[PDB]
Amino acid sequence: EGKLVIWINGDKGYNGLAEVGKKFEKDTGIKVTVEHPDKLEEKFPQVAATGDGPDIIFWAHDRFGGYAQSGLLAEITPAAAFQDKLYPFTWDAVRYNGKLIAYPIAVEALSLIYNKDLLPNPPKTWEEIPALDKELKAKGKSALMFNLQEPYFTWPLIAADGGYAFKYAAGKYDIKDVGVDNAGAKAGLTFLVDLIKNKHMNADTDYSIAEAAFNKGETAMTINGPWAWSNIDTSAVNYGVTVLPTFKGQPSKPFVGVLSAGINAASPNKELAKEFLENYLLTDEGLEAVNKDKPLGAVALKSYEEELAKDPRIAATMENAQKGEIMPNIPQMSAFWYAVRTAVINAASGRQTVDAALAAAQTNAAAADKVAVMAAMARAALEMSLEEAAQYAVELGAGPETLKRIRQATSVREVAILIAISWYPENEELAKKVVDRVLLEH
Repeated sequence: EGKLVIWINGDKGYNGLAEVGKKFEKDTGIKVTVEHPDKLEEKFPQVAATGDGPDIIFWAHDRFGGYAQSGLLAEITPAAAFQDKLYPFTWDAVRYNGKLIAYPIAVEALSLIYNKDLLPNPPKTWEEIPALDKELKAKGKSALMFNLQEPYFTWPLIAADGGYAFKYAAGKYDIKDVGVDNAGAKAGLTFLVDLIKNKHMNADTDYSIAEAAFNKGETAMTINGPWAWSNIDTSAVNYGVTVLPTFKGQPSKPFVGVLSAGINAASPNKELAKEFLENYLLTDEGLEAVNKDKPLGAVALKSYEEELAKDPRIAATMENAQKGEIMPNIPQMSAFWYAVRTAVINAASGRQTVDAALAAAQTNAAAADKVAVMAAMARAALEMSLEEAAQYAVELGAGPETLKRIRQATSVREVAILIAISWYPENEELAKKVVDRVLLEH
């Protein structure tokens, strides 16, 4: 009750943070203890409400939505002048249900990485890349390889011309306003698919393949974040990082990850934690102390960010971050990530058109909650026998009509579909797709 316990992941500068805490206690008499236990993101919701939980937790802002939803984080109330010390968009990442629930610390986003020896002038448009790839193919190399399997990496292009996950307005997300289906998203994914059809990229390329190719000097560009820089530092590739190419004259919009510090709603040192975070850590001195231990990348503090941005790599990370889309912190993002992923993997390989792929991912993401209910039911029911699944229908309060259909059903798959439709009779084919998805995974 007179100490601060701070949890931060092992891959961060926890020792520099501890040096901030020793400066703290030299000024204050309040001892500060920085720990870095494994799985702290999973441990915190289990220990927070009760004793032995940390006063301050550092993690990417997207988990803090879950913490705040369950009441584990204090609402923080920084004065106007302190808020104006950080970039305004970074405060939008630590907003949950109209209330601020963390301090922004660091900012992370994808950038365009390029081999200065192969390509001292990287293209500013995606439209340039086909001819550039044609030119470099005559020399035995390719223009651009990045991970096409994960929608995090392909979303910058897809979103460029107008796509988005959920609409953010007035500090809130509208879970029914999804931008996976609009004209801009379609145009970006169409351009990607065309890059593949013309053999400027391979639909099979994943993270390890892209990183191996770029780090061995086989391709002139990749798309990646600061977490990869160290592997390039050891690779003997003279590389730079810069703003991502534009598409139809609009910036690519990568997702933004904001390392944030929350205050445990059960901490008895909330005022001490506020004083440590505001008066000691979020200063040039404290952020530099953390940064010298392990680099923060781009930083939410304006004064310190403009000192860091003398490195063009950090300046690029921050520029892409300001042109991008804050990662929504809401649980419906789950349905986004699966759906969009399927979509682009199906469009890149020619199994669905882009129109059909994105139409499916749009209906899924707009119906995130119904999908979660149907998929949880399906996961349960598909492990039962036909008889047990029928009894399960009875225990779920199924009406007599669907009960009669269910006793006529010949397989547990059919029963799961009938249950899902008894709950959501207006989305038959979505129910079929969800049950078949769960079947595919087991």
